[PDB]
Parts: sequence; C-alpha cells; structure tokens
Amino acid sequence: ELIKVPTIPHNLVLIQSDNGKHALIKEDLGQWPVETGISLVNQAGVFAVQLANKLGIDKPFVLDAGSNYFTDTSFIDTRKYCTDGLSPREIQKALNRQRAYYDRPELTISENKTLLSQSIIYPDADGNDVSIIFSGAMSHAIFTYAQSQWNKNIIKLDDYIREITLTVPKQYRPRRFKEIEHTHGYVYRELNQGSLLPLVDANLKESSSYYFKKLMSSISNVPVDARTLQSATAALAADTGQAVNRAQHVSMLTNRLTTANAPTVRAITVLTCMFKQFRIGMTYALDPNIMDVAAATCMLLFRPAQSISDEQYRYCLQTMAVFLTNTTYDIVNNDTIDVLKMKLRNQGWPFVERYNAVEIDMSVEPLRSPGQVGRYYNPFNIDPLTKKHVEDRLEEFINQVQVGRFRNASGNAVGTTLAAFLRACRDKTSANWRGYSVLVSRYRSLIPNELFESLRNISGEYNINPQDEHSFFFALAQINADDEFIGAIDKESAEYLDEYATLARDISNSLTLVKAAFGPLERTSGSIINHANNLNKVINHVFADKPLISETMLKILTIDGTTGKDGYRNWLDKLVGHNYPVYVEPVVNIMNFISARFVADSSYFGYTNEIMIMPNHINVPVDDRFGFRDSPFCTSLPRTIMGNDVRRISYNVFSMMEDIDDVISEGFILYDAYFNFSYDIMTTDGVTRLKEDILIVTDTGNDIKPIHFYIYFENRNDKKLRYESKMNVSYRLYIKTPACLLPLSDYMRAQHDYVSPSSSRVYIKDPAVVYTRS
Amino acid sequence: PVDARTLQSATAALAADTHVSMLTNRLTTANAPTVRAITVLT
Repeated sequence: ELIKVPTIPHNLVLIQSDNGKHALIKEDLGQWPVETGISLVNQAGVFAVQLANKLGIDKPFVLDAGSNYFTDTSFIDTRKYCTDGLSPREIQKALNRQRAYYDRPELTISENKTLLSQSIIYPDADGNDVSIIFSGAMSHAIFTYAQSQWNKNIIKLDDYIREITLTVPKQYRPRRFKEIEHTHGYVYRELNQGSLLPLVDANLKESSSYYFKKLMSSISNVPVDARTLQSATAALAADTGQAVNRAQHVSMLTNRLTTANAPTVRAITVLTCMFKQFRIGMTYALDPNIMDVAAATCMLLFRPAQSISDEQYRYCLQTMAVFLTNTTYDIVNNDTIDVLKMKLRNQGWPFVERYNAVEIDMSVEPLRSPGQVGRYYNPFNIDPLTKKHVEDRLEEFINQVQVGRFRNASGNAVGTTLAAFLRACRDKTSANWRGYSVLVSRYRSLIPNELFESLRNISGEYNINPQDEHSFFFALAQINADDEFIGAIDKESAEYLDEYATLARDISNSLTLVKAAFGPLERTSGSIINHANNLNKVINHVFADKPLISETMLKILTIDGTTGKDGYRNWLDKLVGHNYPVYVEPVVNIMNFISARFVADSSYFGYTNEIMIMPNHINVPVDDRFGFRDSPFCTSLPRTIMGNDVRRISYNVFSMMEDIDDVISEGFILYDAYFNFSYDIMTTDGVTRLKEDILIVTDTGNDIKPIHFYIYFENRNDKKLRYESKMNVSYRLYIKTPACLLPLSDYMRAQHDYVSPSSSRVYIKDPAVVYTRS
Repeated sequence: PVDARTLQSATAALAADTHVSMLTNRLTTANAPTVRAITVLT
C-alpha cells in the first residue's frame, strides 16, 4: 500500500546570537558514531536504513503537498505561498535583527514580499505541483532520489491490465472498473518475477516432498461418484464362469478388490500427468500370481510412459514372464528388455510395450512464467482427437490373450480371466477419462513451469501396491465437481500465488546476504575455521527477533525434521559462489545512495578524516565567516604553516609513541582514523574551548578523548575574553568546517524544489481483473 | 554429548520416506565417541 506524505521533511534550524551580529542555518540530520578497523561501507548500511526511517522514505510513498498553501491578501498577488520548509518569516526576523545591530534601516515594504514570496507552489505542465522551499542540501538529495526510485513501480492501471491479460482464464467473470479509475488510475506493483530455482536446485528432495504432499492432500479430497461394482463383478463372474465350490484364478483377482486406498491412488494419477517426470513404481510379491500380471498390465497400458522408468519396465516384464512364460526369477535376471519381449510374444502375450502420453496445451499462460506455454499429459494414454486408447489395435490384442494358452496346455482359464478383466478396465477408462483430464488441468494451473521442469520423485513415498492398481482401474469412479470443491480450488489458488511470491522474496534476500557476508573458501584450516565461525554469527543474527526468512521456506527446509536454524545454514552453504542473477530493487538503490553520501560527506553526520592539534601561540587560517571566537573550523586543513609542510601522523603510530611530548610542541595532523566529534553553538559571547582534555597518556598508549566543542560568538572589544583565550588555553584542536552550516547571507542556497504528483490520480488497492463465478 | 532425539528424528523421517524395520531397530548409538575418536585419528 502506498503512503501519502503530507509535509516535506525539511531539517533546517536557524541559530542567531543575542546581539544579532551573526546568524547561521544548520542541517541537523542527527549524529552517528563511526568506528575504525572495520570497513566503513558496512557501517554505513545500518545508518542508511535508520536515516530512511527518519525521513519517512523507506516505505513506498508519493508526495502530497499540493494542498499546503495560502494566498496573500493583496489583489494582484495571485501566487500560492507555500507553508512548508523553513518559514520565510523566520529568515525575515533574523535579517531584521541583523540590520538593527549595524544601525541600518529595517527591510523595506518592497523588500519584504520579495523575501516572503520565495516559497511558492506553482503548477507544472503535466498537472503536477512544484513546491519551492528552504531545505537542507542532503535532505533534498535523498528525498528527490527516493521519489524517483519509487515512481518506477507506479504505473497506469491500463498498463497493468496489458501485462496480465495473458494469464486470465476464460471461466471468470470480468471486472467492471469505474470510468474515473480508467482515466486517472494508478497502481503500485513490482512486476519483477523471482525465479524459484535456487531453492529447488539445491534442495530437490525437500522441495519435491513438500509440494507433492500438499498437492496430494487436495486431490485426495475431490468428490467422486458412488456406484456399486456388483454389476461389473457379475459381468466378470459370468464371463469366467466362476463357481463357489472350485478354485479358479478369477477368485484370486475378485478376492482382493479393495477400494480403501482409492483416493491416494487417484492423487498419484493426477501427479503423473501434472509433471514432466513423476516416476512411480510398484513392488510385486515374491511369488507372482494372477494379480501381479493384471496389475503390471494395468500400469503399462494406462499410465504415461514418462512416469515409468527403464528399470521399472524391466521389472514389470520379468514379473509377467515369470507367471505366464512360467520361468523362475533367477532365469530372467540377466535377460534384457528385448529378450523378455520376445519370450512373452512367442508365448502369446502382446502387452509388452509402453505407450507415450499425448500432451494437451493449456488455454492460458501459466502463473509466474511469462511468454511460455503450458502442457500436461492426457490421462490414461487416450488421444483427445480420437477419444481412444493410443493403441488402435487394443481390441484384437485382448482377443489374442483370451485364446492364448498361458500356465496350462489345456483350457483358457488364465487367458479368459485376464482378457475379461481388461475388457472392463478399458471400458472404465474410456468412459471416465474426461473427468480426470479436467482435474489434471485444474491442478496443473497452480504449479509454475520451473516446478514443472524441476520437481522429481526421489523419496519414493508415492508407491502403489499391486492390489491398488487393479482395484483402481476395475472400480474407476467418475469425478464429480461439486460447487464446494470448485470453491475450494479457488481458495487454494490464492495462497499458492502468495506462497510462491513470499518464496521469491526470501530467495532474493538470501542471495544478497550470501554475496556480502561470505567469500571464497581455500583448502587451509584457517579458511575453514573462518567460514565456520562467521556463518554461525550470521545465522544467529538472521533468526534473532523477527526472522529474515518467512515461515513458508522454513516448512520446506524442515520437511525432513531438521531444525529450521540448521536447515537454513545448510542451504546457505550451497548458495555461496552462486552466479544466479538478482535484480536490484528500488529499496536497495535507496540505501546505496545514502551509503555513498555518508562516506562522501562525513561532516553532515559527525565524523572527520583528520584533526589538527597545534600550540596556541601559532596562528592558523580559520573560517571567519560565522564570527565565532577562536573558530575551531578551517576551510581546509592547512598544507603549509610558517613555510613548512604540516606533519602528518597516523593514529596507530601516534598511540605507539613515547616522544609525544616532543612532537606536540611543533603541532601535527592525525589521520588514518575516523574521529567522532560534536559541538554546541551558544548564542552568548564566551571562550570557545573543548569539553575535556585533548589526549590521555597511559603506559600502554595514547588516545584522543571525545571531542565536544563549546563554540561561542566573538565580540572584538572584550579584553577579559581576549586575555582568557590567549593565556588560559594553551592548545587548540582544528577540524574541517562542517558542510551543514550555512551563513545567513547565503540563505538563497538553501532554496530547493520538490514535485508532488497530480491530485486527480486515484489509487487502486486491488487491481484484480476477474471475479469468482459464485 | 550424544542426543538420542537426533537418532529418533532421523529414523522417523526415513521410515516415512520408505518397511524399514530391517535396520532401523538395529541402530544403536552406544559406541559413538569411540568411532569419532578413530575418525579423527585416521
């Protein structure tokens, strides 16, 4: 959601002495401690975020400052006087006090509204409003840049509809938008798509297990019709001539028709048609019987070929050859597929081939996949064009099996039972395939193309017992889509999009952290130990307070029972050294700009590169613009004093010394450190002096005490103060003049402009273009 | 120190992944420190 900022955040504060002889404007912008020995860019990152909070920049926003204005009472003056920034009245009072001290006349009537009308609101050509006010240099730069970065995502509503017009299905009622929203509508949206590949590639077993289980959970809850299989059993019984007082093979098939595990097999069937390669397998009994041959034939006929592996194919052929060709398992252990194919065919069994599954293209573009076409396998290897099984020769193959003599020379007991069984199985599939085809289409729409191409069956938890194969196809049920289930799918499609979205952000955050936190690993004990300790510190920080990663990924990473903290640490290991492309977001750009300005302009935030310590009896050039008494600031650090280059000493060497008494008498410049400092400008006239001593000398080293300046204004004819400064104070400290200060005479430089967009724009919170049917 | 919860969690996870009572019951963590001593030495 966008935020309207009502007031421009100026930071200027004006300080003036009691006499009014001097005045200056300052940009506070806070004061921040900076350390040494640690890289400054890393320290600038945390301060940059805190600065954005101070300016109200961090969250997406648009400026609303058009309404803040007033009009002067004069007839001619139709200008829109602004009410933001440093008020021109405050500047007018400061100048009038300044003119009083010099005994000059006060500002003229004509000069008053020249000054008072500098802050204006004027319209722009594009309908926007431009606000000109007195603001700080740093505040203007950061706020203007933040507005530019956020405005990229703010796009017209009609543009958004064009980008999502491909993914909208044809079964949802179109949304009607008000005419105002069409002409003057804008939407804040991030149109980047984050790939889920880093999570899936590194963690294939965990990601596949999480998605298959949730998908299986929904499919198992689908309604189905309830039709008794007594009619099918009677047809099977009559064809086989089943008797109560005999032992036939039809009894063994009939005995174990269990439909208890039907919903799980139904879910497995949809999963095979959903994904490119969802391999399933079954383990047959030690001594195969009429069921295993019936179950094995059912898999080969009515399952996608891509879902059957080469090893599983040979295993099914071996089981059929054992029962029909009547040979031991050890005999056909080394037999190839072709050898097993030939032995079965000579016996009279032709169902020795796997059949590919015809692919049906999706009607609309899949989610999280731009410019791509979806596809899924049609269930039961049925050609949509011909509404038949792929093998057009199935009917004669069934007859061939029935006349074939397997497991016995006299009688067709084995052949008739299997052929009569496959008659019903083919009839059931040829009637109920349309419902399963729609069900696969609904669930395939949830998964993206990357998950379609990557997810693989690894855990092997989705295995089907031979009893379930022959009972599922014999007792196949029509899929009935109740309104409750239709509504339930609409609910599931909601969080699937939301959970995909939150995973993309979590990966992008994780990839960015890895690049900066860690580096390459060598083959030494030192490098290994450094990685072990550093990574533990990172993993402890991310999980402290609010975790950086949402609970959505934690569920994926903990699917094996591993603790979430350990799961993320192991994933961060594989992510080091990645070449995965990450797109710089608007927020990342904003912090980098502040980080650059923090390093470039160190005076705004309260630290300096170098300081100077010189004896009082040496006169150095100082900044006399502000009129401070013994001004502690310099325009630049003097290169040469008294014709000799000023000595430069680094901080570490300075702390290390014992002749510190010999070098202070000549003066020096301390560099190679970040000197935090502070000052308090006072309106009265007094001695400018440091708050504590300059340096502390111990038996270990020499350190510089904290720098706090008590700056006072200067009056030339104050003999008491002149003697005090020259005599009492013996040593002085000098730093570069802070850039935040600005003399009152140069107040025109504080003028800055801001752009607040048109007030005719309306913002659409929910840009969805379709309505649920019911 | 050796924690028996890690063994139980690993057995539970692998039991659901694939019966597994052929080796799952035979797993005992009694001699863990000695084997760790040999691993470091090797």
